[PDB]
Amino acid sequence: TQAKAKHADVPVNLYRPNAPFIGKVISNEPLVKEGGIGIVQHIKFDLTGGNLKYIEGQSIGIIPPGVDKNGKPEKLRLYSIASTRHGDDVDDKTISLCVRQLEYKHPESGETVYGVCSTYLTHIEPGSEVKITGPVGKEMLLPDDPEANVIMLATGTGIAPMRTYLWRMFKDAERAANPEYQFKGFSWLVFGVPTTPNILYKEELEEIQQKYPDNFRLTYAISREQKNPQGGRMYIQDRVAEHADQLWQLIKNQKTHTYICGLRGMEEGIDAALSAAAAKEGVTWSDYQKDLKKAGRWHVETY
Ligand SMILES: Cc1cc2nc3c(=O)[nH]c(=O)nc-3n(C[C@H](O)[C@H](O)[C@H](O)COP(=O)(O)OP(=O)(O)OC[C@H]3O[C@@H](n4cnc5c(N)ncnc54)[C@H](O)[C@@H]3O)c2cc1C
Repeated sequence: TQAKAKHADVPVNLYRPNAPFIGKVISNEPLVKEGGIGIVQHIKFDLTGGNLKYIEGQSIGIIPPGVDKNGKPEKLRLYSIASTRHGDDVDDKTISLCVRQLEYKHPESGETVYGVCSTYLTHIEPGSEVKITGPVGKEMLLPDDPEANVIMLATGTGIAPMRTYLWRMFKDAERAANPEYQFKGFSWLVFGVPTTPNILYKEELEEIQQKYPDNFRLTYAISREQKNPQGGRMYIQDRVAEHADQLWQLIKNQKTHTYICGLRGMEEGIDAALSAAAAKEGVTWSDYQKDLKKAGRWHVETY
């Protein structure tokens, strides 16, 4: 557990469930604006007093307090790290998460059911101690290649690892802190949310787009405000279909990396769109994609 640093460049499992790192909540800020749907909080934790180090694209576990319905201790839940390795204040002292409160239906006994860890995290007060494990994950890592093209397909909290890439790529303080990574490639974020007030980190994403118009393109798929051509609500798969030929042309570049993150269910529609585009040039997308995965250029993390 605490002895867990005898390997690689990528930090993994510095802390494990049997002896987690006890961090303190610094802040818990709301990301969904009035008129939006649900509760998504940006939570920042203090890492001082421990040796938790991490990089962009990784996740950490949070062990919530309490026991389940069988009286057994609650197990950890994984959350994509929402901050760069340097933390939101670029001081190498914190870590942030983007947590949506899970809440649902009646055909699952009772009435409104609240997710255990997500409700715990979203209502947590500053100063509270939290059990943190990790980091974990080697599937959503960003290439060190500054000339890479990075396609990001995200829905909801799937924006979390995207925020770590984008901040590392475009924030002034990040560029001053990472001399070795001066991004000059092209990044395209297609972000699906139900409403405008639900666009997590809207002000900052749009700020990046304004400062870097040739290096970053921002595309939204807002279901309660936009309709696709078939008359249905606009989802991320619809924007992908809309730009399938373009996305396929970018994917053909040897330097292109594609990242997919969010709730499970988005993948099938994205593949269908890219398959139709790939087919025009006599390529079977399912086969091409396996090669991309093997080459480490197709990154997916859905849950
Ligand atoms: C790698 C990874 C990264 C993740 N990153 C994030 C992140 O950045 N942000 C974030 O918010 N979450 C993230 N998640 C999901 C997160 O780990 C927890 O699953 C989620 O927060 C819910 O946990 P809970 O403790 O709130 O719910 P639980 O109390 O554990 O309830 C979960 C159970 O409720 C059920 N369920 C789920 N949705 C519904 C629904 N609408 N209808 C019916 N039943 C349902 C299932 O039985 C599920 O097992 C990530 C998951 C993984 C695996």
